[PDB]
Amino acid sequence: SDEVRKNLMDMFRDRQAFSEHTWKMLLSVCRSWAAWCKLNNRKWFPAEPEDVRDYLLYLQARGLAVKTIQQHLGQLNMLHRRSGLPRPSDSNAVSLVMRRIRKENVDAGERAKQALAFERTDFDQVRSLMENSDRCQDIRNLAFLGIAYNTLLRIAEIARIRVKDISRTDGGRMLIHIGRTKTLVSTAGVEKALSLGVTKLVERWISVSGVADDPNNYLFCRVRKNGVAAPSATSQLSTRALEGIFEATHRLIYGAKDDSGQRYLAWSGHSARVGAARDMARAGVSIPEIMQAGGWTNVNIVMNYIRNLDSETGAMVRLLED
Amino acid sequence: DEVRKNLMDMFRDRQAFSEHTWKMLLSVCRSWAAWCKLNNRKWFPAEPEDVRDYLLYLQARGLAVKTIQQHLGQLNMLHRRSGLPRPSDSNAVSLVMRRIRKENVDAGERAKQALAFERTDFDQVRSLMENSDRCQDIRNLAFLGIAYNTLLRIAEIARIRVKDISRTDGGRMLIHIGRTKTLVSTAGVEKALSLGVTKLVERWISVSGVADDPNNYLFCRVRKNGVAAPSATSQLSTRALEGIFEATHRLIYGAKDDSGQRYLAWSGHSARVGAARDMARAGVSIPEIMQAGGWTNVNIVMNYIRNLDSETGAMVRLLED
Amino acid sequence: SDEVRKNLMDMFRDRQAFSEHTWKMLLSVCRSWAAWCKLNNRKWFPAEPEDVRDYLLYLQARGLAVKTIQQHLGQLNMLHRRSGLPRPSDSNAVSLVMRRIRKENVDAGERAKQALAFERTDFDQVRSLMENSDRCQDIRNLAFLGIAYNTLLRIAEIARIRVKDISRTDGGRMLIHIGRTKTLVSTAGVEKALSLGVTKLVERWISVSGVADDPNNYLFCRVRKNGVAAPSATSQLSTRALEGIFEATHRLIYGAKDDSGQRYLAWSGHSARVGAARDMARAGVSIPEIMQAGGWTNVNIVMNYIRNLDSETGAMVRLLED
Amino acid sequence: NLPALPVDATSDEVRKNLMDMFRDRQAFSEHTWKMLLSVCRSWAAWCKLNNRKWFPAEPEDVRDYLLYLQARGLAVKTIQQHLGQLNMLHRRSGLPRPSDSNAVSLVMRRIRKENVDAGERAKQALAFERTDFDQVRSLMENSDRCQDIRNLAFLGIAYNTLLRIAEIARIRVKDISRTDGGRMLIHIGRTKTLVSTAGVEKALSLGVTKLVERWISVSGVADDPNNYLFCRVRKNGVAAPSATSQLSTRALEGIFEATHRLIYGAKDDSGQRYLAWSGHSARVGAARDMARAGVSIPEIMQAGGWTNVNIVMNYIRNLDSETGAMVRLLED
DNA sequence: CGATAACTCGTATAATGTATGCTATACGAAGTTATC
DNA sequence: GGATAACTTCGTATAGCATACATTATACGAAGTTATC
DNA sequence: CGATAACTCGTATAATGTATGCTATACGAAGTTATC
DNA sequence: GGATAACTTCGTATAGCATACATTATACGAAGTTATC
Ligand SMILES: [Mg+2]
Ligand SMILES: [Mg+2]
Ligand SMILES: [Mg+2]
Ligand SMILES: [Mg+2]
Ligand SMILES: [Mg+2]
Ligand SMILES: [Mg+2]
Ligand SMILES: [Mg+2]
Ligand SMILES: [Mg+2]
Ligand SMILES: [Mg+2]
Ligand SMILES: [Mg+2]
Repeated sequence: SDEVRKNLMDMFRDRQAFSEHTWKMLLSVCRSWAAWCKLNNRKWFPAEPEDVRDYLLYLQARGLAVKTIQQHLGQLNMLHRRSGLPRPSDSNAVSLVMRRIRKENVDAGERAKQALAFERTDFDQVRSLMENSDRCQDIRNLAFLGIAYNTLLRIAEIARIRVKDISRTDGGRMLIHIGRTKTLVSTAGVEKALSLGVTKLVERWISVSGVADDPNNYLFCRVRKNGVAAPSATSQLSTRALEGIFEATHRLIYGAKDDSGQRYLAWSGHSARVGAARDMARAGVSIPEIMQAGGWTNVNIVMNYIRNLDSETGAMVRLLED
Repeated sequence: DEVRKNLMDMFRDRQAFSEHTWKMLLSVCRSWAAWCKLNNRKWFPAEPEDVRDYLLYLQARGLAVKTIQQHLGQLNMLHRRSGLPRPSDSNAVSLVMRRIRKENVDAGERAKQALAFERTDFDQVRSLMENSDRCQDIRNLAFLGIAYNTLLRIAEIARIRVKDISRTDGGRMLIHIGRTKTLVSTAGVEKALSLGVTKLVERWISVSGVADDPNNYLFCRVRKNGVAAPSATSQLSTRALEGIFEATHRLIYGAKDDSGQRYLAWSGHSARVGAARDMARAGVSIPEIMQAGGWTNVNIVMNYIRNLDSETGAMVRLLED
Repeated sequence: SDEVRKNLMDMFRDRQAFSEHTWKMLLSVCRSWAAWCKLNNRKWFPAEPEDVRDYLLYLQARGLAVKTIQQHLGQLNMLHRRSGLPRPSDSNAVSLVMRRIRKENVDAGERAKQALAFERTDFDQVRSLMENSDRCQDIRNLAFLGIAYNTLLRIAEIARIRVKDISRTDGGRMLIHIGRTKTLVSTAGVEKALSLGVTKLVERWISVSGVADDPNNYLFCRVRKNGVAAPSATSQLSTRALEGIFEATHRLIYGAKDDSGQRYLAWSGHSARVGAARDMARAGVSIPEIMQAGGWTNVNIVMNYIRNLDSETGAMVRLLED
Repeated sequence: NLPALPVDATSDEVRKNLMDMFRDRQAFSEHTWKMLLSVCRSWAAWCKLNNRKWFPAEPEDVRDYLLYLQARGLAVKTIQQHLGQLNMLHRRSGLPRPSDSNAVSLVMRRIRKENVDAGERAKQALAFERTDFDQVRSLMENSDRCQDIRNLAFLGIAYNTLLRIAEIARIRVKDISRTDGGRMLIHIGRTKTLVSTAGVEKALSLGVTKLVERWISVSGVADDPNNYLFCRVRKNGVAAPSATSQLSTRALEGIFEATHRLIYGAKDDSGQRYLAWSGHSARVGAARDMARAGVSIPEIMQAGGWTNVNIVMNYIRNLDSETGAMVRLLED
């Protein structure tokens, strides 16, 4: 059809209207669906429902996570909708099998994992331990963790902070201005405030690394073995290096991790969000305020991040033990 | 013609639904089918005109709006999953429900909820079974414990097993919980019993002797004599656990009125509620109260305490100073 | 057309789906329309753009209110849309004229009126004025007012209150349960609790009136010229009668109403709400709490109900004068 | 008026609608018309320079133009304004609007993103808080100058009543009255909104009253109850009352600009917007003072006649009053 | 018995929520006009 | 006649506010309607 | 010249709201089955 | 033998929970890259 190839060209042309992380996965799912269809004698586009259902079952068999499957089906549906054609998920066949694959895998014992918390207590421990060091790297990584736990900002967002995005409240408390977050991309954005002590942690890093030289320099950068920061304004610290700062800081207090081959054996990127999420909940912060804090709107993930007390525990325990 | 194929693909994957869902699906189709072939109308595919009628009837029977929505809603899942236009899509039908709902809301059709099995009630019932030795008595009280101390759903208790209860450094029982029918559980995974409650549970573990085997389901059956008959292939029905509640209430306030009202004596959620309410009187943050019982729809929790004095509103405050 | 006649009929068939007041109007409007149409040689259905424009323009000449004119144009719309036909507001000619009539009228002065406030100050008076009187109606009325101010409930809603709808807090206050309002119409409803002082006033009228002998009795009933309630379960006190209670308690304190024809010349159905909002506003109650107080979900209207303190006024003046 | 609906291009019922639109021009604020005509003018000129039919706008053409407004370095809110007027002009004349098409909808999206990442952000009025009024008032309260007396009065009323400038230029003598307390009370009639969420009446402090009063004594505006409160003052220091011509909002913005230059001196050099007070500073400022003073949002919002808290929240976002829960914990 | 207190009709008009389309402001520069 | 203070008008770049939409309620003078007086 | 600290890339999977479509409880009552 | 105690299995009436949708982001082990030591 003419309309289809035109609708597609429209998209690929203005592909930058999408997250660079959406294109990465679109191509990914496609090249995988590309295979199976060739190695199974199938027309890969437009997708025929019975084949998509077969492809979804193949994925289940491969031992992939419920959510990983939801995405493969997910992108296939996009490529189609954005085309003009109907989605594979518009056919009972495809639709149902998905739910099925979901229902099955849950009972089978599969559940959605989640980052390991880095709570107040941890931040409190990693501070007194590296608080004195004079190493640049050490000075930096502390301010990073400081902001990560104090703002619940995602690593992607921290990595994008520019020195010119920093100002201060009348009281001497720093204020980082965040532009585009995961679920908001506008000219207004929001202002995230740091605690009176973290702002110190950051100040010490701002100076010891001379990034304040050009206000276009990104707050966080690299520090080579000689212990010298490489402030930049075109190259931001990669989110991998930031996920690094956690895994390291964790090793620093618990050494080499398990041999399991499982995720979240050590603090990762999302660790401070869920951590502070808990700490707040535990201190009795209200729903609307725990919201404001994380940039959330609903209450789910928050609830997903809880399981608070185990040993003595509280809530009911504390209550029954009148 | 092609609905034949669709229903195939439909049944070809029936696990795409909970047994409980499938049941009502059938159950409703039956009611539909009947009324249809008595007023003489093709039952499937159903013309929006007949459904309009059908629904109007469920109303005459006196069914609750929630129930009627369940019926109409059930017809839909049948059509959508058969490649047909769902009746909820036609002007006729969607105009009746709006008529019925309002019509019924004005008549006073009011939705109700479980009876609050609160704290003062876990005590009374407690002391009056705290000094008894009937194994069956022990069990029941050792369930009216867990339930209140975990805000666990009944079906969730039925599936707990002696491969789970673990100990605490301080002497508390933790209860791992797996195979939860929830992908993204915004609820717990490890609830811990209190001293008192742990106590009562321990006692039951021995007298019922379920420890013998791990895969053994904690709570089980007890015949008319007083012998716990553990198993690991069948669990103490929810209907049964429901009763443990039912009975315990009878033993204190007597029997139910003859007026067929619902929720006239503790039920499964009777623990949840009271549980919630008590925390609320204690000052537990709404979020804390929600992870205690594993909620996410805070309006629900806001319903189980809607009538405490702590949540009476701001105008009351102003009128008292 | 034919398909139209059907739709029209299905719409009248289940006309119970829409509120009574919606119908009383559709008619009141088609009447006034057709009337104008007959005399001005124009059709009446479908309504023609220019016809509807000259019509809306006519209603403006008669000197009707902007909000009034939007109601005719409005009902007129519901008719056509509801019967599968395009809306006269879907044509540039109509939608532009309606916009115009608003500005032209707003510029000339005409603004919307609003209920006259019946604030806390007034309540305390009305009470310390009838607080004693052992008179039946004098009892009832000071009760209705107590509830009116305390719950901000509209009146039509206070009407439908059945005795089997009252309950209590383990602390002593009443919990009137409301099932259907203006914004919502459900089986879950909400609960409005009264103060100890008002819960008391209500109690006194419950006993002295006799409505209590049957639960399905409407909390408020009439009081015949002698001084005896008329408890029912099939007859609500008319809303008009309730506006009246207000109308008179005002006459009781400020005498005759200055014959001027103007509206809101003395308390009425809403006097209590705007009042309650205002009193809360002055006390510093939060937005989310003023909302719950009146079953509102937007700070608007509450804002409209405010133009607070007169004369000395304050806020920005209290600030400057320190 | 409009650029040139083509003898050929323009045709049939779009000439009908376009006709029906100017018929009820009163349906739009004069300001809206100024922006509609400005965008057309601007698009029409981009079209001639690049050889494109300016109406009806083909999508691929609206897209080249949007990417063009981006490169010119225009702000996203401006680019959407342009897109919006082009969309009105079309729909409000019976044709399919751009952005109602796939191409224009994706560029707009791509442009908004690419832009939010260049680090573009909305700006906002430089605050004129209480301490600035105190400083400005302690320097101009000693002048017998007729212009200096007028301005100190305008600032006082602007900071105290939080009225927009357009509104202040409308206040006419007959609107001022005296409150029992010996202070004034200005009434603001004829708004624009059917429902004015601000306040019919605004009261001034005693201090601000002495300021406004002293301007009335020297300007002789009371000579007629229909004169506007504020007016010109020529080269020679003589006020010039009138009841037919108010001050331009342009000059009221000129009072804020000047008063800021008197205290901090000559402006800057960058083309930076908001380097000195403007006609919206007294509001932003007064809002902040109020917040710092522990006033409730509803009471603040009413003070300034606001209805979407998102704004007053945007004005008091950098206060310590609004720092958040995570800080409170870390600091206990 | 008739006069009264105390309560159905019809037209006019407010209320209810909010994304965004309309409506302000910002500000350099050009054009006016009464005064130095 | 010039130059100039102090505006007014303009036009284009942006910030900010309030309305269309689909009903659902109230406001209020008049009639009409019953039990008491 | 290496060795080493400190930092693209591809597949796999979590995160974002929430209205309403599933899911699970209620409960009378009819089948079960080892005890009394 | 017959009569239960204490449960199951059932079907229909109601309550309450969690997911589909369309992207957008993080996890992390491996391979590649660059100043320093
Ligand atoms: Mg999907
Ligand atoms: Mg303008
Ligand atoms: Mg300042
Ligand atoms: Mg000027
Ligand atoms: Mg000046
Ligand atoms: Mg300054
Ligand atoms: Mg609405
Ligand atoms: Mg000049
Ligand atoms: Mg994959
Ligand atoms: Mg979403």
